[PDB]
Amino acid sequence: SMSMKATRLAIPDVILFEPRVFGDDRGFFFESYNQRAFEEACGHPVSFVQDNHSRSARGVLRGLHYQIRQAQGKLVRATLGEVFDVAVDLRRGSPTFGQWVGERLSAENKRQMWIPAGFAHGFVVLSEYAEFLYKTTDFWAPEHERCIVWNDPELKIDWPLQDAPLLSEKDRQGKAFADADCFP
Amino acid sequence: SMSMKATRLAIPDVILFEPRVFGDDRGFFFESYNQRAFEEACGHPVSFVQDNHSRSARGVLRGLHYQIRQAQGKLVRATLGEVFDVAVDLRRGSPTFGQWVGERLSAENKRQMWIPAGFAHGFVVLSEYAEFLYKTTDFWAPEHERCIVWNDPELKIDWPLQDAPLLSEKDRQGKAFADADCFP
Ligand SMILES: Cc1cn([C@H]2C[C@H](O)[C@@H](COP(=O)(O)OP(=O)(O)O[C@H]3O[C@@H](C)C(=O)[C@@H](O)[C@H]3O)O2)c(=O)[nH]c1=O
Ligand SMILES: Cc1cn([C@H]2C[C@H](O)[C@@H](COP(=O)(O)OP(=O)(O)O[C@H]3O[C@@H](C)C(=O)[C@@H](O)[C@H]3O)O2)c(=O)[nH]c1=O
Repeated sequence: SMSMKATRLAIPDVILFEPRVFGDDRGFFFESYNQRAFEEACGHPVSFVQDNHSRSARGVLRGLHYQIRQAQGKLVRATLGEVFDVAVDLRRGSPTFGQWVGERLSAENKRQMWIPAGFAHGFVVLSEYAEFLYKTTDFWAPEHERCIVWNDPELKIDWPLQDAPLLSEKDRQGKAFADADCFP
Repeated sequence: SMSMKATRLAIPDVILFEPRVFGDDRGFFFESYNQRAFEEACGHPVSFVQDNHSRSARGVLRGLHYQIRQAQGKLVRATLGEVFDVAVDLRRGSPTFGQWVGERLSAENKRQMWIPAGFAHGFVVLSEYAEFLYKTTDFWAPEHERCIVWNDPELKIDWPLQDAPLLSEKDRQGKAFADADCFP
């Protein structure tokens, strides 16, 4: 009896989870998600309808993404390698509007971040490759997808990069925070 | 055009899924699960409440597992390495009671097996290591867990294994199919 750990971040609706891992002669086992435990920690019901999996090379940066309608809460983790994962509060009425939190998530540390609807999300790959898995509370709606550019000068996100990031065209063309659609 | 594929196996309630993978110069993206797409293929609504993650060395065999109350449907895949994954029908009244189907699931082939409640499940690891992920329709209930021994001589599972498998103590002590608690 050790157990799952949940820790609210500086933007308290963002939660850092750490599973309890059971090792034995075969390798290991852990629960990567448990609805009862998760809901207890969050303080409200959450339902996931899609799971996504990406593989990215060192220096790849994906984000900052959100859906302005059909907004998605995201529970994210790394199953290979290491990333720095960032959540940006885009709720206009929030006292932390325009602030961000970031944590290193890796296959080894098994940490996860819960990033509710109303946030933008992104990550950068620190390892040779990283595989990133996340669960979403609503479906992909490309018509509603929005992007804020990684290096926005108002957000001032400290990405641990040693070189220019490798971006998709969509992400390279992200809007400035000042011009971005935000949530109430 | 390409999209997710679903194929019913010889025991038709067991479904083999293969996601559509989008490659680009960052790596790839795929939806590992989509509730709409899944429910359409299966023909009935589903709710998953727990996700499990295990890591196992070559020759590790886990199974054959089921819960006789709080029975779990399982949607399983490999995110590292390769396994041979087996589903055994333990519904006494089923036309396929005592039959099994098996498929190789790997990180590279991205194949998944949907194994309904009423089945036993196991896998053997073919690669140096494998990481095996699965979603379950009900919670872990150790009081209700049962195991049938991997090499039961009535099931006659053709495990593509050269040498003796590495088993947990529990799995070494699995019951004979002839003596096992089964579902109606
Ligand atoms: C996001 C997504 C993409 N796709 C397809 C569209 C395209 O062909 C390919 C790649 O899409 P993208 O370039 O938009 O994928 P990507 O840049 O990996 O987008 C993701 O980034 C992380 C950080 C998030 O927060 C996610 O919500 C999502 O925005 O996958 C889906 O089929 N379903 C999905 O849910
Ligand atoms: C199955 C399970 C185990 N545990 C703990 C108990 C124990 O300390 C550790 C390892 O348990 P086991 O040895 O029973 O794990 P394992 O032998 O990997 O069991 C699994 O095998 C595959 C084939 C399946 O079908 C799964 O549903 C499950 O039965 O993990 C959980 O916390 N939650 C769970 O859901």
